[PDB]
Amino acid sequence: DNIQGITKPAIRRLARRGGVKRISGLIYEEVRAVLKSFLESVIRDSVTYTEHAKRKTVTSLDVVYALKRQGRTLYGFGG
DNA sequence: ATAAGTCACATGGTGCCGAGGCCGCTCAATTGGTCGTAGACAGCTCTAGCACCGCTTAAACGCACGTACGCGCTGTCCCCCGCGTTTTAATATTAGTGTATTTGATTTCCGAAAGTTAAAA
Repeated sequence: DNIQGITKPAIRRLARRGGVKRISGLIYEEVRAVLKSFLESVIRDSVTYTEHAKRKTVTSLDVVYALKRQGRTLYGFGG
């Protein structure tokens, strides 16, 4: 629906940051696959956090929290 | 001439206006003091260590050597992209409503604490 919004030139630019200088196609659609997996996992964690807080605004507190839970502590925004 | 009197003078004092000078109330967390209990300890004994020999022959290392194997080789297939181009959708602006959070006053909630005792190798 909008995973295509993460588009092939955009992931090309990501891969320029990655240091590549040749990239085939199917790389692209599966980069969308891995991004889907990452987003849904962390989103589920933050969602569970807020809904246990009986709130309905998943919040950066719960996002940095879900990230630390996933094992990677994004860092700079409180936390 | 002088007691009465008017008069102006001279000083009194009373009233109001800032204003710079002390003061009053509160909350931080210190430190003062004090109970009661973790902590280090006080004789201690015995654990599994870790040597300390004293064997054996099971691994193991080299001695040989051999296919397997690698590693660039090499025609060539192929694919990625560097752009060039049209698209194309990503800007990033307002917006009010529609809960989302939210912070008061409770107001029950419930388990830590204090008995009392069940159970327990």
